[PDB]
Amino acid sequence: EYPTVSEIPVGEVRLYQIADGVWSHIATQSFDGAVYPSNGLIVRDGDELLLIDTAWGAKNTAALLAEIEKQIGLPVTRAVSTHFHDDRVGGVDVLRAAGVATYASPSTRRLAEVEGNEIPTHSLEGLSSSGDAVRFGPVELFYPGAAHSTDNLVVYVPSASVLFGGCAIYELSRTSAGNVADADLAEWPTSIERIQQHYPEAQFVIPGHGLPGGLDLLKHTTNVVKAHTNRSVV
Ligand SMILES: C[C@H](CS)C(=O)N1CCC[C@H]1C(=O)O
Ligand SMILES: [Mg+2]
Ligand SMILES: [Zn+2]
Ligand SMILES: [Zn+2]
Repeated sequence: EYPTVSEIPVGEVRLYQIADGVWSHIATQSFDGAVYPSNGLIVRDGDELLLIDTAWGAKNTAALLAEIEKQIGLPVTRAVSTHFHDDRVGGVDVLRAAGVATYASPSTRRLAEVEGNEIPTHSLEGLSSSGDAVRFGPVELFYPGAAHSTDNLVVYVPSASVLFGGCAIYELSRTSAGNVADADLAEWPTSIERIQQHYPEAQFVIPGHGLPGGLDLLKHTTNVVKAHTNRSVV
């Protein structure tokens, strides 16, 4: 029942209720002739909403805000970007123009600036060291260490046992490495194990792209990352 990439035209966004007060948002983009889905999160924060990640681009993110207003009807007051790539910060300006306070760690903000990407306004302190966690309203933000990117955060919703792994966690259907241009392959397995150790009670695990699963997505990602690490150049 989870929206798949073939059921969402580029430019459109779907919302999927994972648990009470927790949705994922699903959008798509074309890259090199293939179409990819991308997930973020929406978490109820009292009578407001906390958004995790843009919908991968300005047009998708405007659609995301319109869909949230249509389907949930609560204001998005804050957004957190979980790393510096365009599926996480692309659309920050749209959020900012709609009165959303945008947040990212200093490490994400510096990497976004280096890349020429959009830069969230606010800085999330207390996340610079692997294993650091901070509360952000109804979620905990956790920096597991470098993995898919040096700045990647994961987001845990304690009330719902939902772990948003972002692009550090692969869906099961991905059996070869995705974008690793900014990754720390050497540290990625260790960072995943930090997630396991910190959230062993997680019941829903949402990857940055593709179908949700459980904590099995973690060891699956480790297996894929190690296979890529050991690729043989002949
Ligand atoms: C824009 C995103 C950031 S994680 C990306 O690089 N993706 C999306 C999944 C694969 C890979 C790609 O370049 O296609
Ligand atoms: Mg696997
Ligand atoms: Zn990424
Ligand atoms: Zn991604």
